Amino acid sequence: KLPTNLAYERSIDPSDVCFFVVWPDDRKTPLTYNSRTLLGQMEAKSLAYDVSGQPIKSATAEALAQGNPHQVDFCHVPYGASHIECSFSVSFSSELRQPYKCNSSKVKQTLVQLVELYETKIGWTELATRYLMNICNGKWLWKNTRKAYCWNIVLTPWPWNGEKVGFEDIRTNYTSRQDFKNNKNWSAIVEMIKTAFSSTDGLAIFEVRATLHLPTNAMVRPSQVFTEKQNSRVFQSTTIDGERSPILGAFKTGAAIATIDDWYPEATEPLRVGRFGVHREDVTCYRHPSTGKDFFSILQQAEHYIEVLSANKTPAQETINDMHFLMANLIKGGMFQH
Amino acid sequence: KLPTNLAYERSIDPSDVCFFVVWPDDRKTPLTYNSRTLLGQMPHQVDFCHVPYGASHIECSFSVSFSSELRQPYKCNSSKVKQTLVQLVELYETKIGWTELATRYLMNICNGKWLWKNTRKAYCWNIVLTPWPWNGEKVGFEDIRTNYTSRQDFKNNKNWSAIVEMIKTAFSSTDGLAIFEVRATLHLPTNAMVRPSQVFTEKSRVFQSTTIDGERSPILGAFKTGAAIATIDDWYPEATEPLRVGRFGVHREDVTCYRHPSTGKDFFSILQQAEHYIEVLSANKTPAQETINDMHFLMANLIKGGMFQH
RNA sequence: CUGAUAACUUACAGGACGCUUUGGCUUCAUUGCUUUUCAGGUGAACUGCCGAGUAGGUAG
Repeated sequence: KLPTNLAYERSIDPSDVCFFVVWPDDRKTPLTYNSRTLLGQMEAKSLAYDVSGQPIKSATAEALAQGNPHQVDFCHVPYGASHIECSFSVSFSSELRQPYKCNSSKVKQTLVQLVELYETKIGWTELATRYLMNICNGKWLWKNTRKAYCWNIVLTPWPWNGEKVGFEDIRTNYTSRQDFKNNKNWSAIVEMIKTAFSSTDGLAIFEVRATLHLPTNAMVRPSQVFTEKQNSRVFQSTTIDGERSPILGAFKTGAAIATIDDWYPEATEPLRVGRFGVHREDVTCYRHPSTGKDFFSILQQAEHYIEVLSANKTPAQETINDMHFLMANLIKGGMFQH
Repeated sequence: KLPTNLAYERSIDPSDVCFFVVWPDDRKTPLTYNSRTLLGQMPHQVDFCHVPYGASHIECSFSVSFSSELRQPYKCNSSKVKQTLVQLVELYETKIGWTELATRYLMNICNGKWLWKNTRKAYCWNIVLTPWPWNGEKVGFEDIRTNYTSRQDFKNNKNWSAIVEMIKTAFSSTDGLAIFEVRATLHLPTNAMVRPSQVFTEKSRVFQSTTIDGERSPILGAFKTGAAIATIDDWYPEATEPLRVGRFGVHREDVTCYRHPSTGKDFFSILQQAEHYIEVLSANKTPAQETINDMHFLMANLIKGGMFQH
């Protein structure tokens, strides 16, 4: 197992989220940020605490009232704007059927068999309804939904032949899973992701457009550059009409529409689907190779999971919930080679 | 204690204080300032922002947002101090509720403390704040020089028992929110000096400005209007005045810092006495000398908090 | 107070004739940088007059 050259190409390909300001004239301009320098006070722990005593008289009372400057990128909604409009395009494809490189046709046919068995027995509706719920509730705006009056999402699917799928105010209406399952906006766009994951050479391109009603001079929070190492908080930016504008990133909004993993030892909230179920806030990673629930301890028993998908009936504790994680990692994956 | 990764996110999100000049015709124009650059014979830029002649009055507009981002820490690192702080917050909420901090945070929003020096040589200034979510009219205030002065003047019938709740139910309830749209009308005299916020100039009086309708207007800061409504701290050894709720309690105009770790009242001697302050809030009775005064500061600093690392 | 004391190496010069380096080529899988911020004109360079004046001059 793990045959020294095993790679997968991803199945969900998002794009950058371009911010626009729409005025009461119903005309659009690119949202522009600026780099302002501000005077903070010395509030860091280890400017007046070595470990963990008290320092010499270099941290005196007169020397802790010396305001330290930062130069940070500030972006806000301009005065007299109607609302903010955020646009990106996501594409669901069928690149999880066959591995990209396999090296040995004993584990290749195993993985193609395993995906076909998962397709037939417990279908794509679970992962489709989870992946599409993170697009249609404005999860890819990350923090711009906190302290916003109301935000609406209009998405244009393809191939489509009808009206634009529109989810109105997504705080009162579309809270839980059952709110999403109404007539013209669920039955027909969950199918076309099932027929884009299960059908060979399948494709489903959605163009998503969200309208944010923020308060007066409200702070807009885009994605920041890494700064391979004064200037902390430098925003990622691209040029629209000869004006630089903040972008929110391509890879950040892939890590938004793929926060679905709540199948991990206990359960609290969805994590980003990794191998070692890493949590960002609580810096400790769950699904560690000790507990034996990581992707590599699961995939080593892939040939076991076919024996359970023979006939009636597969139990929904560590067969369905672990295969969900297996398929959720094949959709993202590359590469398991070692 | 201090587990090498303990950051919080701010609860109170203020916005830029946009100036507008209103005329006798009842139309609003952006306020404009000139820049006198000196050109010595063979850059020194000095700005002046005065109210123009024949103007009826001035209008200052900003939007403040009370959120519920003080319950859970942003990055905790260890799950031993996590339940400590969360327990300490809910015990504080249970024993001595958010009414006091809510009042202290709303009093210096509803009396024009965020204008800083525009209240100086001002006849009258009226504040109209629109809260959200709300079901009625605009909560409007009268002349704030004679009417609203002490705590008891603010505690009138239809304008205090309804907007302290929605701040109390913001800090308590998970993903709780309260967005106040504040508009203040300054009745300044003929050619009165308006004092906005100035830029750093790392090395004389260049103003901080943004573009409205294609012309530059002064702004009165984004952080100069959050550092005004968070002038609460008067729980430091003796008592003089409301300070900025900092870690080491730094006074700005006077250069020294009261509440300094030699005294042992800063937000590191108090944060490391958490295990004590869960024991004290168990049963009757908590004294208002060195417990409630410390817990108030602890929570006042947890609202501003980030980032506590060492 | 020196292997001490003393010391002219110099004239002249033609490297030239000739030259094909060439054939072929897939770098490609996966990706959250984020948390928090006061730059500070003490009152102070005024009030008039002439001028059609966002021009230009003037007294105190």
